[PDB]
Formats: sequence, C-alpha cells, structure tokens
Amino acid sequence: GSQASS
Amino acid sequence: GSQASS
Amino acid sequence: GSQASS
Amino acid sequence: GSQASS
Amino acid sequence: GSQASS
Amino acid sequence: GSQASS
Amino acid sequence: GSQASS
Amino acid sequence: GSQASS
Amino acid sequence: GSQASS
Amino acid sequence: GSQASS
Amino acid sequence: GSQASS
Amino acid sequence: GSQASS
Amino acid sequence: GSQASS
Amino acid sequence: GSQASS
Amino acid sequence: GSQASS
Amino acid sequence: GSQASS
Repeated sequence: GSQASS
Repeated sequence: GSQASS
Repeated sequence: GSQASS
Repeated sequence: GSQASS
Repeated sequence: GSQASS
Repeated sequence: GSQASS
Repeated sequence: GSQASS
Repeated sequence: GSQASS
Repeated sequence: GSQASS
Repeated sequence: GSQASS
Repeated sequence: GSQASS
Repeated sequence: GSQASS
Repeated sequence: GSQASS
Repeated sequence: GSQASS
Repeated sequence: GSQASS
Repeated sequence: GSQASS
C-alpha cells in the first residue's frame, strides 16, 4: 500500500 | 491500496 | 482501492 | 473502488 | 476537478 | 485536482 | 493535485 | 502534489 | 511533493 | 508499503 | 520532496 | 517498507 | 528532500 | 526497511 | 537531504 | 535496514 501527503 | 492527499 | 484528495 | 475529492 | 475509475 | 483509479 | 492508482 | 501507486 | 510506490 | 510526506 | 519505493 | 519525510 | 527504497 | 527524514 | 536504501 | 536523517 502507498500513502502520499503534500 | 493507494492514498494521495494534497 | 484508491483515494485522492486535493 | 475509487474516491476522488477536489 | 475529480476523476474516479473502478 | 484528484485522480483515483482502481 | 493528488493521483492514486491501485 | 501527491502520487500514490500500489 | 510526495511520491509513494508499492 | 511506502509512505511519503512533504 | 519525499520519494518512497517498496 | 519505505518511509520518506521532508 | 528524502528518498527511501526497500 | 528504509527511513529517510529531511 | 536523506537517502535510505535497503 | 537503513535510517537517514538530515
């Protein structure tokens, strides 16, 4: 699973 | 699963 | 599953 | 399933 | 704009 | 803009 | 912008 | 911007 | 910017 | 699993 | 910027 | 697993 | 910037 | 596992 | 900048 | 495992 926050 | 927040 | 928030 | 919010 | 495909 | 594909 | 693929 | 792939 | 691949 | 925060 | 690969 | 914070 | 590979 | 903080 | 490989 | 802090 991939989580990306910006 | 993929989560992307911007 | 994919979640995308902007 | 896909969720997209903008 | 939001695009969601499943 | 948000794009979500699954 | 957010892109999420699964 | 956030990109998440799984 | 955030990129996450799995 | 991959987590990326910026 | 953050890049995470797994 | 990979974690990247910036 | 942060890069993490596993 | 890889952790990278900046 | 931080690079972590495993 | 690899940890990198900067």
